[PDB]
Amino acid sequence: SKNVVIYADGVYDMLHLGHMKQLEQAKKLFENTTLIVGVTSDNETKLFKGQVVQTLEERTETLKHIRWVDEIISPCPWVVTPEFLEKYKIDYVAHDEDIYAWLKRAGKFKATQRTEGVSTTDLIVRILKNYEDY
Amino acid sequence: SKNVVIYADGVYDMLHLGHMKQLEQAKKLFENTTLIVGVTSDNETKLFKGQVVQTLEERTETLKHIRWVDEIISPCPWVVTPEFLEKYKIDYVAHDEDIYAWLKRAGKFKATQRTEGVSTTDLIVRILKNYEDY
Ligand SMILES: NCc1ccc(N)nc1
Ligand SMILES: NCc1ccc(N)nc1
Repeated sequence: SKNVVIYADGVYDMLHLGHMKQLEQAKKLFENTTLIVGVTSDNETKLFKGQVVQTLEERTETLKHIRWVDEIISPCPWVVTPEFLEKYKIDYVAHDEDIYAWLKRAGKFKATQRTEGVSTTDLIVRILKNYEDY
Repeated sequence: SKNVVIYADGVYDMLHLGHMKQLEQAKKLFENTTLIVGVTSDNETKLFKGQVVQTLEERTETLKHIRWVDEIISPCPWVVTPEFLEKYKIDYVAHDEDIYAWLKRAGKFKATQRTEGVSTTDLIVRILKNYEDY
């Protein structure tokens, strides 16, 4: 019943049930937690991963309404470092290695799952069904 | 500092920042509240209002992750009645009259605002900008 600090980062563009379940899972890794959520910057996301619909301000403002989210770092650093974990006193990083090998060697890696098919892009397809024909 | 029970209902299809701000506003109408959120059924919504993308189960499961939501009635009745307020001991109904005249006569109506332009349908337009040309 000591409080465990969990860090989860991501883009969190067009937040959907998949993101929410993953956040829920991080929050509940232990009985008593503080879930810190990192939100990646627009430039770094675009340069290193892919396009983003929503600004950093929009993606962060949305996460503020999520029950599981206790603290937000926005923008977060694109790569997690041992110094960053010390600075914010982070006990574990939650993510669904090569990059993460050092986190697992330190015992600070907690896996979470993805929920496929519940995404924002998947919803528009359902709207189209009422039409897609000849 | 006595606890005030607030009821807000709606479709909550493809939940977005607009819905979240409105829920936040209901939750914070008084210092100490229980926010009950009613989620309208698929059939009644379709018959009386318009199309819906997500099932009742999907719309309800999403609201479960929202910080401001304390209790959910799913499905909720399509029309609020004085008997329903008694049954769930509801002090105020929060909504953004003809229909609601009786609620205001009873002192049980609290207005909230809408946030236009932050909707799910408005996000797809931004994606299209990268293309819309000749
Ligand atoms: N969603 C991918 C990703 C990339 C970098 C980072 N720091 N976090 C997440
Ligand atoms: N969103 C409109 C609406 C219709 C009926 C009801 N009970 N609540 C909301």
